[PDB]
Order: sequence, then C-alpha cells, then structure tokens
Amino acid sequence: SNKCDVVVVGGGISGMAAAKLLHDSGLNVVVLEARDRVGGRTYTLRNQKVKYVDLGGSYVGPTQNRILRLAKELGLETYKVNEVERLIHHVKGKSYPFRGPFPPVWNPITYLDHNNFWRTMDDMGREIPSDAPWKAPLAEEWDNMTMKELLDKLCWTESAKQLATLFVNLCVTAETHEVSALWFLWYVKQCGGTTRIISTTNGGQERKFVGGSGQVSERIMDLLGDRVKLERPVIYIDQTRENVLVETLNHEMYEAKYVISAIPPTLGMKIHFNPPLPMMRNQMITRVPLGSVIKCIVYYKEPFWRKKDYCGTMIIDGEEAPVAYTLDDTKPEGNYAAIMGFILAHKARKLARLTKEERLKKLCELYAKVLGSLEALEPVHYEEKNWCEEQYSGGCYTTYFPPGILTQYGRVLRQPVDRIYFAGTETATHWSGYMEGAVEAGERAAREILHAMGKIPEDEIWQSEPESVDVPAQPITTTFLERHLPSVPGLLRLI
Amino acid sequence: SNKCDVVVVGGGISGMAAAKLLHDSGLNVVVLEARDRVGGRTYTLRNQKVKYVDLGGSYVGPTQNRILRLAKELGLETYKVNEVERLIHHVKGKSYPFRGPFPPVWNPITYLDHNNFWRTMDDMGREIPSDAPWKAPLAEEWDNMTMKELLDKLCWTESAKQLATLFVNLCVTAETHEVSALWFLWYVKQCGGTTRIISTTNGGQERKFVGGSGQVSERIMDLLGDRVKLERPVIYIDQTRENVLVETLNHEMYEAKYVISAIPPTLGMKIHFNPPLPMMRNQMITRVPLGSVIKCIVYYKEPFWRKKDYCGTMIIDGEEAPVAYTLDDTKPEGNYAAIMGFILAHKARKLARLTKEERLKKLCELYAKVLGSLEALEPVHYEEKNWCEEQYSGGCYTTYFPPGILTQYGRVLRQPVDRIYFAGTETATHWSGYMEGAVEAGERAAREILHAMGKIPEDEIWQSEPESVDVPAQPITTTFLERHLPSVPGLLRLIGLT
Ligand SMILES: *Cc1cc2c(cc1C)nc1c(=O)[nH]c(=O)nc-1n2C[C@H](O)[C@H](O)[C@H](O)COP(=O)(O)OP(=O)(O)OC[C@H]1O[C@@H](n2cnc3c(N)ncnc32)[C@H](O)[C@@H]1O
Ligand SMILES: *Cc1cc2c(cc1C)nc1c(=O)[nH]c(=O)nc-1n2C[C@H](O)[C@H](O)[C@H](O)COP(=O)(O)OP(=O)(O)OC[C@H]1O[C@@H](n2cnc3c(N)ncnc32)[C@H](O)[C@@H]1O
Ligand SMILES: O=C(/C=C/c1ccccc1)c1cccc(C(F)(F)F)c1
Ligand SMILES: O=C(/C=C/c1ccccc1)c1cccc(C(F)(F)F)c1
Repeated sequence: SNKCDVVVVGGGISGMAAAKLLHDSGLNVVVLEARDRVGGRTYTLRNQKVKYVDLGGSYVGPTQNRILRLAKELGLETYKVNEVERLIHHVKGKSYPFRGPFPPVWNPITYLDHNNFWRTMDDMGREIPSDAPWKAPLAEEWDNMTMKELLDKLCWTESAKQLATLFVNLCVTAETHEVSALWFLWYVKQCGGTTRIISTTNGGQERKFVGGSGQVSERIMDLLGDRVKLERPVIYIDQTRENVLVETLNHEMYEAKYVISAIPPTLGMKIHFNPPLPMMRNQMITRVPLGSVIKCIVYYKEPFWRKKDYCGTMIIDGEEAPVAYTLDDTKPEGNYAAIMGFILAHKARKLARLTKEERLKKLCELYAKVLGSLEALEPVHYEEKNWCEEQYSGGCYTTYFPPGILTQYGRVLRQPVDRIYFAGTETATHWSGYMEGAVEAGERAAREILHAMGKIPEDEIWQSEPESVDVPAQPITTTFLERHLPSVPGLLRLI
Repeated sequence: SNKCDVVVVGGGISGMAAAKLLHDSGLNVVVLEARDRVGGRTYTLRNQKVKYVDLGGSYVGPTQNRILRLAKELGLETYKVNEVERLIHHVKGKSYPFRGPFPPVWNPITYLDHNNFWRTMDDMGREIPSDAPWKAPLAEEWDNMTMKELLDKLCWTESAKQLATLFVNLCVTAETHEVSALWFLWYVKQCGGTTRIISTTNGGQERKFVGGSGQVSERIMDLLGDRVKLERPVIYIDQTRENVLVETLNHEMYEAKYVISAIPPTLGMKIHFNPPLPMMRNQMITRVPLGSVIKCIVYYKEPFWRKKDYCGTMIIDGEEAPVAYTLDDTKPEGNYAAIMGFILAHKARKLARLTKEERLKKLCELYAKVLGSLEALEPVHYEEKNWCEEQYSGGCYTTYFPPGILTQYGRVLRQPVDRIYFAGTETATHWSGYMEGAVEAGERAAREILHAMGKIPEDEIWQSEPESVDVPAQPITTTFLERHLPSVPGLLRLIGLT
C-alpha cells in the first residue's frame, strides 16, 4: 500500500485547493481522481476553432476573493464578460432591450409585483444564517414548501411568476417545484443576494479566466506531479484500523492518517464504507441530487449582435425556447465570436434525445429571432456539454435540496466521520455551488485536518479572505421607491 | 472469472425469486449479495426471548397472490394478525375505540370531509395507469405538487388533514412535503386503493408468515446452494465486451450473458458502470431516496390489551407520540405477547439520538396512556431496528419520489440498459414497495431475459397470478351515501345555489 499523510478524493477545484494547502504545509498528499482528467465540473476544451472554451464552470466576479487569489497565485488573469451594449428580455415573441441588471416592466401593477418579488427574496434571506440555514426562524415552514409554492403565493402577475421561474431554473438548474424554498433562499443569500447573484457587471458573471477555468485544477496538478492519480475512482474506505485505508477501482490501496472527500455529496454513494456511515449521512447522500444543464456555445465570424447595440445577453421567457439565458462568450480580442446558452432543467432532459446538429439548428433559429438577425443562422462552429451524462459529477452546476431535506439532514454535510473531512463547493458558506465555494470548502477541510494534527489552533479553521485588488466589489444599493413601494396585496389592502 | 448465464445483484426477495425462476428454467445463475445474509429489507431475528421476529417486511394480505404462491411452494404458512377486539384512534390526548378499517367521525361536516378525502384519493388514482403513472392526464400538475399541497387543497377540516398526514407518514415512511402527489396517488392505487392498503382484515396487514418472512429468501438460498455468494457487494459492471463482467468488493470477477439489478434504484450508485449509464438513469438513481423508520417490538407477559377489548391496533395522531401506528405482534399460539410499533419519517431521525432503553421507556409510556393500562409500563423484552442505518437498504419500506421526478425519470426505472434488466419491488406495477412487488419484479425481469434469449414469446414476459385459494380477496365496496354525499366545498356550492 502507498502511504501518505492525507488522501483527497476528487481532483476538482475543491480537492486541488485542499491538497495544495496541505502540501504547502509540508504534508504528503495523494489526490485520487476517478476521470482521465482534473477539473470536475470545470472543463476547458482546446482546439483551433475555439482556441479554448469553458464547457463547465467559467464565471467569477467581485466578492469571490478565494478563487481570484488562488487563480492569481497560479498565474491566471481575468477578462470582463461583454456587457457594454444592451441586454435583451424576450417576452411574448418580442425583444425588449434594457440596461441595468433587472429586466424592467412598464405596467404599474406588474412593476409593484416584480419589485416586491426581488425585495422579498432578500428580506427572507436576511433571516437565514449562511453557515446554518436550518436555524432560520421559519426554517421548517420554508423547507416544507417548494419554490413553486412560494412563487404561487408571492406573484400576483404571470409576468413576475414567469421571470421568477426563469430565475430559479437559471440559478439552480432545477424546476421551482423540485427545490425547497428555504434552500433556494439560502442559496441566493449566501451569494450576497439577488443583485449580486444575477449581475454580470459587479456580480457573479462579471469575468472569465484567460485560457479557461480548467487551468486552476490543471496548474495545481502541475505543482503536485504524480501525487495526482488519474483514473483512480475510489470504491472503498476502511476506518476500522490505525491508519485509514482507501481503495481504488484498479485495486490500488492508499494508507493515510486522514481523508478529504472533495466530491459532490451524493457521489459518496459510489464508495463502500467500513464501518457503515452514521445513519444521518447514510440517508443524506441519497437525498441530494444535482441539477440538469447543457452548456452550448455557438461560434460566428463576428460578434454581430454588437452592431445593433446588443451585448449578447438574452433573457428568454416561456416553455418553447430551448435556451432561457445567454452571454457573449467572445474572447477579449473581439475574436472567436460566440454566444454561450444554457438549456435548463427539464429542457436539458427533453432536448437530450435530439442530435448535436438538431440542437445547433434550434439555438441558431432562437438567436436569430431574439437578436433579430439572420447572421445567427450562419454558425462557423458549435461546442456543447450535457452535464446530466457525467457518472462522476451527477449533473451541474451543483446539488439542490428537495423540500424537507435541508432542515432534517443539512447539519450532516460538513460533519467529520472519524478521519474523513468534507470539502466540495456544497459545504461552502459563501458562493456554495461556485468555484469560489470549492476553494472555501477545500481550504477549510484542509485546515480542520491541520487542527486535528495540533498544527494550528481552532480559530484558524475558518479564515476571512482579503478583497481582490483586481476585482473590487462595489456596494449593492436600492432606491427609496424599491424599499417602500407596496406589494400588489399591499396596494389592494389600501383600497 | 466465474462464468454463468445470469448474475443477479441482490439476494432480497426480488433477486431470489428471479434467481429461482431462471434456475427452474434450466439456466446457471449466481446471486451476488452484499451482506452476510439473504432477505434484504426482510430480516427475521431468532433468539430465546422472542423465538422469531420480523424486524423488516412482515405483513402479507389478499391480492398479494405472487408472494403467497412463492411462500406456499417453499412450505410456509400464514396466520392472521389479531383484529378480534377494537382498534383505537388516539387524537388530542384521548383514545376512541372503533371497528371497521377507517377511524370514524360523528361531526357531520367532518364526516363529509373524511369521506371526500378517501373517495378523492381513489378518484384521482383511477386516472393513473399502474404501469405508467406519468401518462395520467394531469400527471405534470399532480407530480409538481407535494402531498402536503394536495392535503391543504382537499381537507376542509384539521381532523381530515391530521388523519391524511398520518396515512402518508405510515404508508411511505415520509413527510407529506417530501413526496410527489402523483407518486403517492399512484402508490396507493397500485396497491388496490385506500381501503385495501390501510386494512388489516381484507388488506395489506391481514397476515404474517409462521416463523418469519426471512424464510422466503433462506429457502430459495437452500434450493440454489452455493450459487448464492454472501459478502459480495458488486462494485463494477462492464458491458463493453461480448459477456458482461461483474466485479465484487473482494476482487472476485463474474462473467454472464445478462445481469438482473435487484437492489433499490438509488443503491445503483454503489456500482461504477462501463460504459457510463445513459443520461436519464445516471440522474434518476440520485433522485429516489428511501423513507425512514424504526420498527420497535415491546414484549409483555400477556396480551393484556385484549382483556380491555382492544386488539392492539393503535392509530395515534400528532407530534408528541414517538409511534403513530401499532399492531398486535403476539404469536399465533398466544404467547410472546408483543406490540409492534413504527417510529415514522422525521421521528425516525429525531429519536435515533436516544438510547434503546430511552426509546423503550417512551413507547411504554405512550402505550400506557393510549391503552389506559399501567401493565404497558412492564415490558419483559424489546427488539428494534432503525432501517436508516443500512448501507445496503438506504431506508424502508421503499423508495419515494419527490415532486417532479416520476414524470421526468419514471419511464427509466425498468428500462433495460444493454444486458442489465431491473427487478426490485420499486419496479413492480402491483404492490410496489412490498414483498409482493419484489416477486412480480424479479419474475418479470427473469422473463425479460428468457425472452431476450428466445426461450419464451413477448406475451409471456407479463403474466397474471391465479388468486390464492388460502387468502381469497373480498372486493372493496362503497355505500350509495359514501359515493354521492358532497365534499365540504360541494355542500357550500349547494347552500349558495339555495
Ligand atoms: C457544470 C457547470 C457548473 C458550473 C457552471 C456551468 C456548468 C455547465 N457555471 C459556473 C460558473 O459560471 N461559475 C462558477 O463559479 N461555477 C460554475 N459551475 C459550478 C462549478 O463548476 C462548481 O461549483 C465547481 O467546479 C465544484 O468543484 P468541486 O471540487 O466542489 O467539485 P467537482 O468539480 O465536481 O470535483 C469532484 C471531482 O471528484 C471526482 N470524483 C467523483 N467521484 C469520485 C470517486 N469515487 N473517486 C475519486 N474521484 C471522484 C470527479 O471526477 C471530479 O473531478
Ligand atoms: C424495512 C421494512 C420494509 C417493509 C416493512 C417494514 C419495514 C421495517 N413492512 C412490510 C410489510 O409488512 N409487508 C411487505 O410486504 N413489505 C414490507 N416492507 C417492504 C419489504 O421488506 C420490501 O419491499 C422487500 O423486502 C424488498 O425486496 P427487494 O428484493 O426488492 O429489495 P431488498 O429486500 O432491499 O433486497 C436487495 C438486496 O440487495 C443487496 N445489495 C444492495 N446493494 C448491493 C450491491 N451493490 N451488491 C450486492 N448486493 C447488494 C442487499 O443487501 C439486499 O439483500
Ligand atoms: O440568476 C441569474 C444568472 C445566474 C447564473 C448562475 C450561474 C452561471 C451563470 C448565471 C440571472 C441573470 C440575469 C437575469 C436574471 C433574471 F432577472 F431572473 F432574469 C437572472
Ligand atoms: O396506511 C395505513 C397502513 C400502511 C401500512 C403499510 C405497511 C405496513 C404497515 C402499515 C393505515 C392503517 C390503518 C389506519 C390508517 C389511517 F386510516 F390512515 F389511519 C392507515
């Protein structure tokens, strides 16, 4: 057997961030990666047609100071997602260009309903602790309701209900009726609220890495050399003896003092445990699916949308549209012009039966309609990835909690099992579900093991991150009218 | 590599019934079983204090003709669960004895709401095909609401909402807010409806096996001899070559023409697949958890409750009660007097924090109050099993579907993946979740493979079961008034119009 101080299961950003911190503290680390590659839910494809493209996680932005710091130390640079020209909201077969992060509305009742919905998501969020959403004062009430129920209660207009549905589908790649209200409200709040989570400029989608996010995991693998084992799916963990034993599918045995599980919670199911897991984790890891998404990038000769004062951002309401959301994926130079689109949730399941060519055709036709341009019908290249297919992801972007699970099993996610500590973006308290969360969770799990070894004190397990000098955050502001305009039932009760 | 015709993964009832059918038709089978025993979600404990007790699946009843035929052929007998004396419905700290399957009400408004609740469960169920619940005309609308939402719309009284909530908790060991309305309605309909599923006499809970349900799996293991491999958890299935390779955790390798997967759907996750599963199954096996229950048996000197004209059946509403449902678990000889209780859904999680002794004390105190009996505080023995702990079950009794899953992923549950066929009670169309559904699924999967091999025609894959001559089924009947009395909203509409 191959002896070390710590085995990390998973060579995603979270596993790699963990292994780097432990290695940098002078411990011997092994990273056991199931796939022939590192990066996990990040994946950068290189070819001559795209140069590079993020088919998995891509965007970073202000307040994501851990992934920005790790990436800068690895020699990476960011560029800004194109948001110079107008965003488009496509509603009832028509494109409404706009500026500012929130699609505007003109009907005064619809205005009150939209304003109240966004404001209420943040008001509810203010009562949800980031590190313990189950301690929300209304935790059971919010957890025993789906986001569909909350939207049916909140939204007096079909316009607001359609946009709020798209918001849920886009943010967590799941249907409103699939997810806990408490969990979804936690998710938005732990990213700093509605504005921060939905924003390109001054939000989560502001920036990409030059050369792709995959370089984060690849460059940590570069530091670690053959301490990283590719095509080592972990099948068995035995804690009954003096050192922990970890076995891979190809019959290698690794012996360590500690283990970091840096995989999505449910992918714990792929490992056989001796002794059995404690009951609450044994059931928790059956209750926590990941969402459903096809990430699709269509390439063009030029970023032609810019010529009509469109930035390439499309927000597309309704059942018919295969893609509800797009961003300009063009490179900083104005070349490899591209639209990034998400096929979300049930649409990722329905449109999977089509061929690659059939999806390209559908997307090109939708883009032509929304951008009002025949150029959208002339793609030079297409790349796509269905994350629903992935045995060692289970989906993307992240794990969602169905109604009832977060209050009953949420405490279990980070709780150590003997000498196994838990990383993975799912266990983060800030931008959980993001590459930022992956770094927070890996460094924290690494530091829990340094503390178990007597190397650092308790108060250094959780560590604040200095603000990026390169990507400073601007404050989230509201207007007097946003804070004080009544809800629809507000305006009704007054009459 | 050990060569055979069919590797069966799982030696529960589903796997052992599959194995048996294949063996009887002259094929070489291997059963690979994770545990040091067969039975799975059935487990009969034997010691001198209890003689035998079912800590897992126990009850069989009329219309469950496949498990009755299999058990009869294996030499087993059934006896009747005691329902001679009165049932108890305990609500708001008081016990109301009754007779008949449904807890009665007297308040006329509350009577209309109770009758309408049960009638509407059955009305909705008749819209839902047993073999394709996602083809129900309103499948999307029903699957996109939880049973909590449905009971909030249906029940115009708290009395009905509290009884309906217990019905869900007890039937599927999950909360109303955890489960799809479509899935629950399907689950009840495929068991023959509300009356059949809740009933002791003429229903699911009518009988037990003399000596325990574990003997079904044991006696098939006896017939198969060393074809059954204990402590062989399957870790890897490879379908890239002519013959399927199945690897176990102890590095043994099995080679077959076909595999039957007879494990709970989510326990599919414990196997690494080459090539990867198709997309829809890959995601479906992360979306289908099992429920939560502790089965608890408290032993007494005598079945003292019978002397107060109580059969031992207690239906106990609300939050404080650790146990919402009990049955008499006394042996047919009238000795090893015992009460079987379920700790259901969130209570199975919450009370797992206590010691065995503390759970025994809380059950005795509850039973003392409900039965109006200090003797309930004098247990002679206690056995319990928290199925939430089992690595190779995931929970009990069975897999539930959260909102949105059965319409998106339902069709893949029993869809073959190349040379892999799916057994397990979860894949049944009649008494899915039960030992009955385990037999139907195991035999149907075996027959799918017999057809793939050209040994039987396609119209022999699905086979009806002759009705037991030993446990014949009384039909489910209603009265005119039960069929035609209005709902509460119906009565209000009449009042308006008048
Ligand atoms: C899929 C996706 C995700 C995504 C996104 C768009 C798509 C299509 N957009 C993002 C965005 O713009 N910005 C962002 O910050 N995040 C975005 N995401 C999500 C992001 O990619 C993830 O949050 C992040 O990558 C998570 O990293 P983490 O390290 O937590 O998890 P992982 O990447 O899944 O890594 C797991 C690794 O473990 C391996 N594995 C799995 N099972 C085993 C076993 N049994 N043995 C050994 N290794 C195992 C996996 O192969 C993987 O490499
Ligand atoms: C838990 C329970 C269930 C139950 C019940 C009360 C409790 C506490 N009451 C019942 C009742 O009164 N009447 C009834 O008809 N059903 C009742 N149930 C349910 C019943 O026990 C189950 O429906 C039935 O036993 C299920 O049978 P099936 O054969 O479908 O499934 P299983 O019993 O879980 O067997 C699966 C076997 O597979 C093994 N396993 C799991 N993973 C692997 C791997 N990777 N490799 C190999 N073997 C594996 C398990 O160990 C098990 O033996
Ligand atoms: O939630 C949003 C985007 C989330 C996101 C998450 C991960 C990767 C890319 C985008 C969002 C963005 C712009 C507008 C809207 C809105 F207002 F709902 F349409 C939502
Ligand atoms: O649904 C019931 C029982 C289901 C069941 C399933 C498996 C094993 C034992 C009980 C039930 C039984 C008696 C009364 C009631 C009722 F009416 F809801 F209170 C329900």
